Amino acid sequence: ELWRQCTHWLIQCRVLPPSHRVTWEGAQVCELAQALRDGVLLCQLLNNLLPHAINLREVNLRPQMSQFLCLKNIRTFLSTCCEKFGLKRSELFEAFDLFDVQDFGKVIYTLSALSWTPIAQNRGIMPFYSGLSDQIDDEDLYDCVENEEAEGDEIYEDLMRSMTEYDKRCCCLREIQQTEEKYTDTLGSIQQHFLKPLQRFLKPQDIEIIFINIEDLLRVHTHFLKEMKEALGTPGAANLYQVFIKYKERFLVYGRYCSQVESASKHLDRVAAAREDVQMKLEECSQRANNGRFTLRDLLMVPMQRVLKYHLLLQELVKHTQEAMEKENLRLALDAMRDLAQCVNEVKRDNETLRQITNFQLSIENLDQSLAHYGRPKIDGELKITSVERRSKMDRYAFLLDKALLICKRRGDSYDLKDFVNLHSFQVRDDDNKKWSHMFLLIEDQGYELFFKTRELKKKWMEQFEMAISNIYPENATANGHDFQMFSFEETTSCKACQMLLRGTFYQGYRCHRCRASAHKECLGRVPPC
Ligand SMILES: [Zn+2]
Ligand SMILES: [Zn+2]
Repeated sequence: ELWRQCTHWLIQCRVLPPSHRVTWEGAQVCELAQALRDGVLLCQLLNNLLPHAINLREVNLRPQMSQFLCLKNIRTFLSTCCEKFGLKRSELFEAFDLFDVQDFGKVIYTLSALSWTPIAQNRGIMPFYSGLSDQIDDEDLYDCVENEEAEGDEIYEDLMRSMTEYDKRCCCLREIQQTEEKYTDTLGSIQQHFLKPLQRFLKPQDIEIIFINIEDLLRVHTHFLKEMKEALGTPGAANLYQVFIKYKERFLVYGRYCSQVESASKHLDRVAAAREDVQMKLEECSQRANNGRFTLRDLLMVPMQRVLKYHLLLQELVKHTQEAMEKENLRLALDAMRDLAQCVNEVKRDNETLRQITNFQLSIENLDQSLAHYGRPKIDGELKITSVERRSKMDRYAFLLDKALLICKRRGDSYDLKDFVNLHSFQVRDDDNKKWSHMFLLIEDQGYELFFKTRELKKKWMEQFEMAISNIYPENATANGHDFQMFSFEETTSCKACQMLLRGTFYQGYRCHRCRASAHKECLGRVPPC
C-alpha cells in the first residue's frame, strides 16, 4: 500500500518515532492521518530535509486543543512547502484535506512529491479513502520534534564547552565554578562590548530594554561568583548549599528577563533591516567581542539557558555526595534551583499563551476588547449552536477562554465575532450515537445548546467548560469573608497561605479586592480570614 510507503519514508526522514502505533502489525491508515493532522510532524519533516526551512517560533508545537493552531501549522507547511521546496500549488493539498481528512489521498501525494524532490533524494532517502472521517472520530508523537529550547541549548553548550567517587564529586565542583566564571564574564562581555558601545548609537528605548536586564544580571552574578568562590575555597566546601539558597530570590529577575528578552530581541532584529549603520555594527561588536563566533542574539539566549542549568548541576553534585548531612543540604539548594527553573518555565508558557492570544486577536474581526483580559485559551473548534431565538442548527466556530466563549462565523482565514458570551453568568448542564446529537446546555441562572460531532468531542469541550467555570469560581472563593477572583499580578507575588510564589506573568492566581490577599487556586481556603 502507498500510505505504508509514506510511513516508511517519514520514518527514514526521522519524523515518526520507529516505535509509533502506525508501525505495529494492524496499523490502520487512520493512525497515520491522526499523527499528521496537527501540522507539527509535517513542519519538522521539512526541517529534517532542508535545515532551517521553518523557524520554530512559527510552529505551534502543542496545538491539539486548537483547530486554529493546527491549521496554521499546515499552512506554514504547505506554504514553505512550495516556497522552499519547488512543489507547485497543484501538487500540494488544501489544509482541510488533512485536518478534516477531506482528501487524505492528496496529502499522501504531496509527501510522495516531496520524496522525489531534488532535495529529499539529494539527501540519501529513497522516494515513494472515504470512510476516513469516521474512523478518526501522543507523548510518543513528538519524540522526533525539536523541542522549543534546543536552539539556545546549543549556543549554551558551545559557549561553556571545555573514576572514584570523590574525584567524581570534585570534577562536578569544578564544572560549577568554571561554567559560572565563564557565564559571569559572558554577561560582562555583553555589557562591555555590546550594551555600552551601542548605548550611544541607539535611543534609550531601543537599548533600554536589554541593558537594565543584562546589567542587573551582571551585578547579581558578579556577587554570586564571589560568594560561590569563597564557600568552595574553604576546606570541604559545605557552605556551598547556602550560596544557592541565599541568592534564590535575587535570581527571580530571570522571570522579568525571560519575559522581556524575546521582545527586545525581535525589536533589535527590526532595527536591523531598518538601518545600515546598525546591521553593520552588530557584526563589529560581534567580531570584536568574540571574533564572530556569537552574534548578540546568540548571547541574549544564554541567560534563559543558564538559569535552567543550576538544578541540573546540583542534581549531579548530589549523586556523588555520599555523606548523609551533606546530601540533605544540597537537596535544599537543589529544591530552590528547581523551583527557580519551574518559575521560569511558567514564564515561558505564559509567553507562548500570549502569542496564541495575539494570534487569535489578529484573526478575529469585530472584537473590541483585548482577549488577554479573559484568561487563557482552553479549546477552539467547530460546533453547532441554537439559542433561544434560533432552532435550526447554526454552524459556528468557537473560542473558549477561562472567562468567555467567543461564538463566531468563519470566513476563510478570518473569523467574524457574532456573539461574545461572558461566562461569569453561565453554568453547564448535561443532557444512541448519532453523529452531531451530542449536546450539553449552557444556561445562565438568572436569564445555548451546544452540539458536537462526536461523543468524545462533547466530552472534551464539556470538560473544558468545567475547568473554565471552576477557574472563575474556585472552591472557597467566597470563604472566610473573602472575594477571590482571577487576577494577573504585575509584580512578583507570594501566597498569603502557602507563602510560596504565584508563578507566571499572566493570571497567576487569585486576589481578594477587599484584603489585598493573593493565593494559588488550591491554597484558597487556607488563607487567613478577610
Ligand atoms: Zn499559594
Ligand atoms: Zn480577604
